[PDB]
Amino acid sequence: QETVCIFGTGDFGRSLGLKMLQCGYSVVFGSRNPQKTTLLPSGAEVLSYSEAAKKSGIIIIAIHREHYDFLTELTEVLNGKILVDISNNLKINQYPESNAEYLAHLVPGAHVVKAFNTISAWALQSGALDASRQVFVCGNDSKAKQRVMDIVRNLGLTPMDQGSLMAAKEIEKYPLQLFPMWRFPFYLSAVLCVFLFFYCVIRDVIYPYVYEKKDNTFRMAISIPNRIFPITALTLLALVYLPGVIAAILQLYRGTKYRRFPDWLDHWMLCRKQLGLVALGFAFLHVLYTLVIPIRYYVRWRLGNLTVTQAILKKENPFSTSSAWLSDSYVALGILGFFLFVLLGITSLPSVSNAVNWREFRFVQSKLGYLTLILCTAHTLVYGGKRFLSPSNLRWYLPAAYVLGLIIPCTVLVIKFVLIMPCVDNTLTRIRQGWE
Amino acid sequence: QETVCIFGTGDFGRSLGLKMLQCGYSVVFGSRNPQKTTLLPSGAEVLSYSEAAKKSGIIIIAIHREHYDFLTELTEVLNGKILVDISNNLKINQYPESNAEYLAHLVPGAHVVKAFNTISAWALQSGALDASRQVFVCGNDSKAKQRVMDIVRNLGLTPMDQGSLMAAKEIEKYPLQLFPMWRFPFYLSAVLCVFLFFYCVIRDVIYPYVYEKKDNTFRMAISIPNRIFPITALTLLALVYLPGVIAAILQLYRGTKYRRFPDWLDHWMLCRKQLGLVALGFAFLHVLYTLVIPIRYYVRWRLGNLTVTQAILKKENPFSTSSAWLSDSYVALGILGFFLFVLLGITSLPSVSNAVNWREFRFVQSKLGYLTLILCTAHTLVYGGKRFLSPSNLRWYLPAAYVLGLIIPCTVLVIKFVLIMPCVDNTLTRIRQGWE
Amino acid sequence: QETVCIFGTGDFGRSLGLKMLQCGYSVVFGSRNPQKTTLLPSGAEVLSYSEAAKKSGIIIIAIHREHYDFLTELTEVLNGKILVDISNNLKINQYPESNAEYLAHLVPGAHVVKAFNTISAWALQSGALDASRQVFVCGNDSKAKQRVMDIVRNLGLTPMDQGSLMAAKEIEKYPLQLFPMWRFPFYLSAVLCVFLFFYCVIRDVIYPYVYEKKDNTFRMAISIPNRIFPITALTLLALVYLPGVIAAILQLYRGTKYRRFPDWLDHWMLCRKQLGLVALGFAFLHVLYTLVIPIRYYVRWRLGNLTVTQAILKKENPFSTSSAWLSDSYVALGILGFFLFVLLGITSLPSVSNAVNWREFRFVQSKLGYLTLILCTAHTLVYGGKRFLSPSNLRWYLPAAYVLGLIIPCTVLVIKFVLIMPCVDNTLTRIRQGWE
Ligand SMILES: Cc1cc2nc3c(=O)[nH]c(=O)nc-3n(C[C@H](O)[C@H](O)[C@H](O)COP(=O)(O)OP(=O)(O)OC[C@H]3O[C@@H](n4cnc5c(N)ncnc54)[C@H](O)[C@@H]3O)c2cc1C
Ligand SMILES: Cc1cc2nc3c(=O)[nH]c(=O)nc-3n(C[C@H](O)[C@H](O)[C@H](O)COP(=O)(O)OP(=O)(O)OC[C@H]3O[C@@H](n4cnc5c(N)ncnc54)[C@H](O)[C@@H]3O)c2cc1C
Ligand SMILES: Cc1cc2nc3c(=O)[nH]c(=O)nc-3n(C[C@H](O)[C@H](O)[C@H](O)COP(=O)(O)OP(=O)(O)OC[C@H]3O[C@@H](n4cnc5c(N)ncnc54)[C@H](O)[C@@H]3O)c2cc1C
Ligand SMILES: NC(=O)c1ccc[n+]([C@@H]2O[C@H](COP(=O)([O-])OP(=O)(O)OC[C@H]3O[C@@H](n4cnc5c(N)ncnc54)[C@H](OP(=O)(O)O)[C@@H]3O)[C@@H](O)[C@H]2O)c1
Ligand SMILES: NC(=O)c1ccc[n+]([C@@H]2O[C@H](COP(=O)([O-])OP(=O)(O)OC[C@H]3O[C@@H](n4cnc5c(N)ncnc54)[C@H](OP(=O)(O)O)[C@@H]3O)[C@@H](O)[C@H]2O)c1
Ligand SMILES: NC(=O)c1ccc[n+]([C@@H]2O[C@H](COP(=O)([O-])OP(=O)(O)OC[C@H]3O[C@@H](n4cnc5c(N)ncnc54)[C@H](OP(=O)(O)O)[C@@H]3O)[C@@H](O)[C@H]2O)c1
Ligand code: HEM
Ligand code: HEM
Ligand code: HEM
Ligand SMILES: CCCCCC(=O)OC[C@H](COP(=O)(O)O)OC(=O)CCCCC
Ligand SMILES: CCCCCC(=O)OC[C@H](COP(=O)(O)O)OC(=O)CCCCC
Ligand SMILES: CCCCCC(=O)OC[C@H](COP(=O)(O)O)OC(=O)CCCCC
Ligand SMILES: *[C@@H]1O[C@H](CO)[C@@H](O)[C@H](O)[C@H]1NC(C)=O
Ligand SMILES: *[C@@H]1O[C@H](CO)[C@@H](O)[C@H](O)[C@H]1NC(C)=O
Ligand SMILES: *[C@@H]1O[C@H](CO)[C@@H](O)[C@H](O)[C@H]1NC(C)=O
Repeated sequence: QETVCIFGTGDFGRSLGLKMLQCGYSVVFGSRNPQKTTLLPSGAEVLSYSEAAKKSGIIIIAIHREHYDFLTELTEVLNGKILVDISNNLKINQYPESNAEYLAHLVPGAHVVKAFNTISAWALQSGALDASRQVFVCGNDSKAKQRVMDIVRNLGLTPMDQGSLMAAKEIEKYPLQLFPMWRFPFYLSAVLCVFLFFYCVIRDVIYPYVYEKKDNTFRMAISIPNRIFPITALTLLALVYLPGVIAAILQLYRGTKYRRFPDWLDHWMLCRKQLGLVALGFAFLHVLYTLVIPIRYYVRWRLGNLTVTQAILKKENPFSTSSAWLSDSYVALGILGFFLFVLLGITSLPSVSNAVNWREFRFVQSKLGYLTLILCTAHTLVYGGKRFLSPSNLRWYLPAAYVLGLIIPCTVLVIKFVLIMPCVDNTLTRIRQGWE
Repeated sequence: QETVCIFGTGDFGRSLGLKMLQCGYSVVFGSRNPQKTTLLPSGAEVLSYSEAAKKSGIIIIAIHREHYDFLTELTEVLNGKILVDISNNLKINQYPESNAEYLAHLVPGAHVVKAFNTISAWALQSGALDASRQVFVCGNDSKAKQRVMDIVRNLGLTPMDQGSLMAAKEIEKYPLQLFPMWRFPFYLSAVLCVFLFFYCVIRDVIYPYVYEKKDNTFRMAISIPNRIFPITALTLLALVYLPGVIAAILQLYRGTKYRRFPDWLDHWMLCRKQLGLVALGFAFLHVLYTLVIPIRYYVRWRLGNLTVTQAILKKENPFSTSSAWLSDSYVALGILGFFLFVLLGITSLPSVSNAVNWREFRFVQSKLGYLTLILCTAHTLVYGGKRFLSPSNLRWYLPAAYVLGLIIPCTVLVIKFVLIMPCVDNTLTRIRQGWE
Repeated sequence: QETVCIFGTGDFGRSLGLKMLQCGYSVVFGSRNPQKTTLLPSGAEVLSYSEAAKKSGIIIIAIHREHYDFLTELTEVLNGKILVDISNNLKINQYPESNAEYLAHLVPGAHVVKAFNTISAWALQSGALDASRQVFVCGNDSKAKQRVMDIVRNLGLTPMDQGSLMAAKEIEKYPLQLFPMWRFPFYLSAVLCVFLFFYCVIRDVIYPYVYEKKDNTFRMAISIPNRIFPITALTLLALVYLPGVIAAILQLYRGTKYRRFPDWLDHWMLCRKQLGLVALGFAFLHVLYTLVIPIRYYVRWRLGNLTVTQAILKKENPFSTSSAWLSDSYVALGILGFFLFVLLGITSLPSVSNAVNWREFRFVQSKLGYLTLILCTAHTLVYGGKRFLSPSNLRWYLPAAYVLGLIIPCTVLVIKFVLIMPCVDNTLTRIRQGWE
C-alpha cells in the first residue's frame, strides 16, 4: 500500500489527506507540533518534518510560499523525493519566478512537480467537484511526473499534463483570474449601453415631455432596451470583423506578413471570441424583447385604439402591398441573421471547436460570419426604409438612434468589399505565403 | 504484426475480433469446440483454450462471470499474460467485489486490465460508435495498462485511464445506470406537475362549470400547462438554492465546517445540477407557451370581441399609464430572468464547465444564480400586482395558484438576505477556514 | 536545453521555429543555402542538411512530399534520429501510401512520427489557435512518440495520440475535408427546398394571379418559407428513422445480423446525425417564422380588417369551442415536439455524448426520437384537421402542400408500429444475439 506524506496540517492538508484515506493511501502528516493534533483523520499519524519525510517518496507541501524557509534545514532528507508544490499566490505577478521554480532552487536534489493548485479544499471535502475536476500537472522529471498523475487518477480527478516546469508560471495564474479576456467586451458594452440609454431617453421620454406634454416614461422598461440591445449587438458584431479588415490593410502597406501587429490590434485580435459571444448575448435579448411585443399592454392598447377609431370613422386601409413587402422583408432578414448568429455560437463551444479542423472553422467563423453581418445590417437597412430618413425623424438635431449604429457595420462592409476585388485579393494570396 | 487472443467466440467475441482484423491484428480465438466453428471472421483461426493462449501476450476474456471456473485449470499457461477483463453484470451490486478483482484472485500470476465494457457489440460492428467512444481502462500494472491502451487507440477509440484496479468497481456500474442522478428531479417534478394540474383544473374548468355553467375545458391544452410549467420551473429553481441556505444555517449552529451533512442534505447537494437543468426545461416551455399566445384562437377571439364591443358601445379606454408600467415590467423581468437562466445552462455543459476555474464558475452559478431567482421572483410578484390579491380572486377557499408557488422562492430570498448581513456573513468567512 | 532541428526554412519552418524560440528551445534550421538567409528568427542559426542534423535528435522536415529525394543522400546521418513528418497533400487520395509511410521507406533507420499537420502556420504566429489546438500524433516507436508529444505540450498545444503509424493515412485526410458527412443532408435539403418553393409559388402566387387577379407575391418573404422550412424539417426527421426501419426489415428476411448492409444503407446509417442536425436547423427556423406572425404587416392588416368588418356588420362570432380545441392542440403538440427536438440536439454535442453511456444515449436518441417524430407528425395532422382535406383545397389538381410532407413520416410510423408488436419484436430480440 502506498504512503503519501503531507507537510502541513492546515485547511488543504486535511482536505487532501482525508480524500486519500478514502482511496487506500497511508497518509503521514508532518507538522511543527505532532504533540497537539486536534483535527486530523483517523488512520493518519502526525510526525515531525524530518521524521515523516523518511516514510514516503511523495511529499506534498501544503504550506504557503512565505514559510518555505525550513526546507533548507532538512535538504538532506529530501534527496530523491518527489516534492509536489501546490501553492498559489494572493495576486498575479507577486513574485518574479513561480513557486515551483523557487521550490526547486531551495531543494536542488529533489524532483518538483506542480499539481493540485486548481482544485479547492471544499471541493475535495464536499464532493462537489464540478469545475475543479482537471488537475494541471507539470514537471521536469518525467518519471516523477507520471507518479503524481497516478495519484490524481486514483482520487477521481483528471490529470492534464502541461509539459515541463516552465509551464508552472501560467498554472499559478490560472485560479486567480475572473474572466480576464471578457473585461474589454464588458467595458465596451457597458459604456455603449449607458450612452445609448441616455440617447434614447432624451428622444423618447424627454422630447414628448417638453413638446406635447405627456408622461411617456414607461418606455424604459421594454421599449428603450429594445433599442439599446440590438444596436449594441450590431455594433459589437461589427467590432469583431473590423480587426481582420484593419490587419488586411496593414499588411498591404507593409508588403509582408512577418512583422508584428502594433500591440493594440494584437490584444483586439484575441478578444474577437469574447466580443462575439457578448454580441450574441445582446442579440438574444433583442429576440426575446421583440417576440414579446404582442403581449405588452401598450401594444394591445395601441392596436385596440387604432381598430376602434377605424371602426367608428368609416375610412379604410386599402392594403398597400408595398408595406407588406418591407415588413416581411426585414423580419425575414433578422431571422436568417440570427440563425447564423447562433450557429457561430454553437461552434464556439470548446468541444465543437475541437471536432472541427481549421478549414471548417474558417468557413463557419469567417464565410458565415460576414454573412451574418450582411443580413443583420440588411435587417436594419430595410427597417430604415420604412422611416425614409425624413427631416421629421430627427427630434432636436439628432437622428433616429439606429442610424448611429449603422456607421460601424456599413464601414466594415465597404472596406471588406474592396478587399474581395481581385486587384487587391490576389495580392493578399501572394502575401499569405511571403512577399516583398 | 501483433497477435491478440480472444477467449470466447460469442457476440462480443466476434464483434471485437472482426474489428481487430480490420486494423491489422492476427486474432486467434479460443473456444470450447474449435472443431465446429460456423460464424467466424476470415483470417482468424480458432484453437483450444490452452492452445490459443500460447500464441499471444494479450488475452481478452469475452465470457461472463459465472463461467470463470475453467481459468484455474490453465493458470500455468496464463503466467505473465495480460488478461483483459471486459465483463458486465446484470444488475448493480450483484457481487461483493468487481469482476476484475475476482479475475485477479483466480489467476494471481497475470496482470488484469479492465477495458471494453462500456462499448457495445453493435457499435463495433455497425460503426455507429457515438456515445460508446471512450473506453475506460484501469489496472495495477502500468506497463500492461499502456499496452492495452495502444489497442484501444488503433481501433479508433479513445482510452480514458481510470487509475488502479480499485476503480474497476465504478466502471462496471457505468453501463448499467439510466440517469441515476436525474431520478429525484424527475419524481419531484412529476408529483408537482400532477398536483398543480389538479389544482388548476379545479379552479379553471370545474368552478366555471358549477357556477356560470359553461364548457371552458379547452384550457388544459395550453392555458393550464402555462400555469403548471412556470410554477414548476420557479419552485425547482428555489429548491436549487435552498440546500446552500440550510447548510449555511447548519454550520452556524455547529461552529465548524468539518462535520458531515446529515445524509439527506448531502444527497440533495449533489442533485443541484439535476434540479437546475430540469427547472430550465420547464422555464423553456413557459417561454414557448407564452410567445405563442397571440396565435391561439381563444386569444384572437377574446381580443376580437373586446374590440367590437368597444366599437359598438362608444365608451373608450383612456390609456391608464399605470397598467402600461406593470405589463412592461413583469415581461421585462421575465426576459432578464430567462436570459441568465439560459446562461447557467450554457455553463453546465461539460466542456464549458472545464474551460472555467472555480471562481468564474462560482460567479456564474451562485452570484448570477440568485440574481436569476430574484428576477424570476420579481417577474411573478409584479404579475401578482395586477391581481392585487383581492378576496374576489380565490374561487372556493383556495387562492390564485401562483401564490402557492411564491412560498418557497420568497422563503429562500428572506433567509439568504439574513446571511448577507455582516453580523452573520463575517462569521461565515471565519468558518470557511476553521473555527470553534 | 533541448535542440530541435528543422529541415526547410519556408512558411511553416519559420512559424514553427519562432514558436519554439519563445518556449526555450535551441532551434537549428537546415536549408539548401545557409549563406543567404534573409528571414529567420534571432537565436536560430542556419546550417546545411548534413551539418544541422548532427546537432539534435529530433528533426522536423518542413518540406513537401515531392522534395523528399535528398534524404536518401544523407541516410547515414539520420540513423536513430526522430524524423517528424508534418506534410499534407493537395488533395485526398493523391498517393497510394501516406507520407509518413513513404518517409519510413526512404530512411529505414529512423523513427518516423506524424505530427503538426493539423495546425496552420498562421495559428502558430498570430496566436489565434482555436480549432488548431489538438495535434494528432502517431508513430511506431513508443519512446520516440512520447518525446514528440512533450514538444507539443510545451508549445501550448494538446497532443492526441492516434496509435501506430497505420493511422497516418487518416490524419493526412483530416485537414483537407470541408464537412464531408454533411454533403448528403445539404444536397437532399437543397433539392427539397427548391422543389417545395416552386410547389408553393405555383399554388400561392400564380393561382391567385390567373384566377381572381391580384398581386399576392409578397408571400415568398415569410409566408412561403414558413411552408418550406417545416416540411423540410419534418421530412428530414423521417429520413432519420427510416434506415433503422429498413434495416430491421432486412434482418428479418435474412435471419441473421452478421451480414453486411448493402452499401447505400450503410452510408445512410452514418449520416443520421448529419440528417438530424440539419432537420433541427429547419425546425428552428420554423419556430422563429411562426413566433413572429403577429408582428407582420399582413397579419396585422388581415386581423384589422376582419375586426372592422365585424364591427360595422353586426353579425357576431359565437366562440365555437371546437375550433378552440384544435388551435390549442396542434400548437401544444408543436411545442412538445420541438422541446424534445432540441433535447436531441443537446445530446449531439461531443461533450454531452461522451458523458453518457450507450443505454442513456439509446434512450434519448431512439425512445425520445420516435416520440419527437410522433408529436411533430401529430402537430401537422391536427393542423390538417382544420382544413378537412376538402375538394376546395386543391388548386389545380395538386393538394395543400403539407399532405405531400406526410407521406414519409406516416410511412415510418406505420412500419415501426408493426415492428413493436410482439409477434415480430420477440424475433428481433432473438436476432440481436444470433439466430438462423
Ligand atoms: C458569435 C461569435 C462567436 C465567435 N467565436 C469565435 C471563436 O470561438 N474563436 C475565434 O477565434 N473567433 C471567434 N469569433 C470571431 C470571428 O469568428 C473571427 O473573426 C473569425 O475566426 C475570423 O474572422 P476574420 O474575418 O477576422 O478572419 P481572419 O482570418 O481572422 O482575418 C483575416 C486576416 O487575417 C490574416 N490571415 C488570415 N489567415 C491568414 C493566413 N493563413 N496567413 C496569413 N495571414 C492570414 C490576413 O491579414 C487576413 O486578411 C466569433 C464571432 C462571433 C460573432
Ligand atoms: C440552470 C442551472 C444549472 C446548474 N448547473 C449546475 C452545475 O453544472 N453544477 C453545480 O454544481 N450546480 C449547478 N447548479 C446549481 C447551482 O448553480 C449551485 O447551487 C451553485 O453551484 C452554488 O449555489 P449555492 O448558493 O448553493 O452556493 P454553494 O457554495 O454551493 O453553497 C453555499 C454554502 O456552501 C458552503 N461553502 C461554499 N463554499 C465553501 C468553501 N469554500 N468552504 C466552506 N464551505 C463552503 C457554505 O456552507 C456556504 O454557505 C445549476 C443550477 C441551475 C439553475
Ligand atoms: C436532432 C437529432 C440529433 C441526432 N444526433 C445523433 C447523433 O449524435 N448520433 C447518432 O448516431 N444519431 C443521431 N441522430 C439519429 C438518431 O438519433 C439515431 O437513429 C438513433 O441513434 C437511433 O435511431 P434508430 O431508431 O435508428 O435506432 P437504431 O438502433 O440505430 O436502429 C434500430 C435497428 O438497428 C439494429 N440494432 C440496434 N441495436 C442493435 C444491437 N444491439 N444489436 C443488433 N442490431 C442492433 C437493428 O436492426 C434495429 O432494428 C440524431 C437525430 C436527430 C433528429
Ligand atoms: N482551498 C485551499 O485552501 C487551497 C486551494 C488550493 C491551494 N492551496 C494551497 O495549499 C496550501 C495550504 O494553505 P491553506 O489555505 O490550507 O492554509 P493553512 O494550511 O491552514 O496554513 C498554512 C500551513 O502552513 C503550515 N506551517 C508550517 N510552518 C508554518 C509557519 N512558520 N507559519 C505558518 N504556517 C506554517 C501550517 O501547518 P503546521 O504549523 O501544523 O505545520 C499551516 O497549516 C497553500 O499553499 C495554498 O496556496 C490551498
Ligand atoms: N454488447 C455485448 O455483447 C457486450 C458488451 C459489453 C460487454 N460484454 C461482455 O462480453 C462478454 C461476452 O458476452 P456476450 O454478450 O457476447 O455473450 P456470449 O459471448 O455469446 O456468451 C458467453 C461466452 O462464454 C463462452 N463460454 C466458455 N465457456 C462457457 C460455458 N461453460 N458456458 C457458456 N459459455 C461459455 C462461450 O463461448 P465458447 O463456448 O465458444 O467458448 C460464449 O461465447 C460478457 O462478459 C459481456 O458482459 C458484452
Ligand atoms: N500553413 C502551412 O504552411 C502548413 C500547414 C500544415 C502543414 N504544412 C506542411 O509543412 C511543410 C512546409 O511547406 P510550406 O507550406 O511551409 O512551403 P515552403 O516551406 O515555403 O516550401 C517547401 C520547402 O521545401 C524546402 N526545400 C528543400 N529542398 C527544396 C527543393 N528542391 N525545392 C523546393 N523546396 C525545397 C524549401 O526550403 P529550403 O530551400 O530553404 O531548404 C521550402 O522551404 C509542407 O509539407 C506542408 O504540407 C504547412
Ligand atoms: C429573431 C430575429 C429577429 C427579429 C424578429 C427582429 C425583429 C426586429 C424588429 C421587429 C425590429 C423593430 C423593433 C421595433 O418594432 O421597434 C428590429 C429592430 C432591429 N433589429 Fe432586429 N430582429 C431580429 C434579430 C436581429 C439581429 C440578430 C440583429 C443584429 C444584431 C438585429 C438588429 C436590429 C436593429 C439594429 C434594429 C433597430 C433597433 C431600433 O432602432 O429600434 N435584429 N428587429
Ligand atoms: C421569455 C421570458 C418570459 C416571459 C415573456 C414571461 C411572460 C409571462 C407572462 C406573460 C405571464 C403571464 C401568463 C399569462 O398571461 O397567463 C407569466 C407568468 C409567469 N411566469 Fe413568466 N415569462 C418569462 C419567463 C419566466 C421565467 C424564467 C420564470 C421563472 C421560472 C417565469 C415564471 C412565471 C410565473 C411563476 C408565472 C405565473 C404563472 C401563472 O400563475 O400564470 N417566467 N410569464
Ligand atoms: C415552437 C413550436 C412550434 C409551433 C408553435 C408551431 C406552430 C405551427 C403553426 C402555427 C403552423 C401553421 C403555420 C401557419 O399558420 O401557416 C405550423 C405548421 C407546421 N408545423 Fe409547426 N410549430 C412548431 C414546431 C414544429 C416542428 C418541430 C415541426 C416538425 C418539424 C413542425 C411542423 C410543422 C408543419 C409540417 C407544418 C405545416 C406547414 C404548412 O403547410 O404550413 N412544427 N406550425
Ligand atoms: C458573464 C459571462 C460569463 C460567460 C462564461 C462563458 O460562457 O465562457 C466560458 C468559456 C470561455 O472561456 P475562455 O474562452 O477561456 O475565455 O466557454 C466558452 O467558450 C463560451 C461558449 C458559449 C457558447 C454559447
Ligand atoms: C431526459 C433528460 C435527459 C437529459 C440528458 C442530459 O442532458 O444530461 C447529460 C449530461 C449530464 O449527465 P451527468 O451530469 O453525468 O448526470 O450532460 C449535461 O451536463 C447536460 C447539460 C445540458 C445543458 C444545456
Ligand atoms: C454549415 C453547417 C456547419 C455545422 C457545423 C457543426 O455544427 O458540426 C460540427 C461538429 C460535427 O462534426 P462531425 O460530427 O465530426 O461531422 O459538431 C457537432 O457535433 C454538432 C453539434 C451541434 C449540436 C447543436
Ligand atoms: C377587407 O378585405 C376585403 C378583401 O380582402 C376588401 O374588399 C375590403 O374592402 C376590406 N375591408 C376594409 C378595408 O374595410
Ligand atoms: C386614441 O388615441 C388618441 C391619442 O393617442 C386619443 O386622443 C383617443 O381618445 C384614443 N381613442 C379612443 C380611446 O377611442
Ligand atoms: C362577447 O362575449 C360575451 C361573453 O364573453 C358574449 O355574451 C357576447 O355576445 C360577445 N360579443 C360578441 C360576440 O359580439
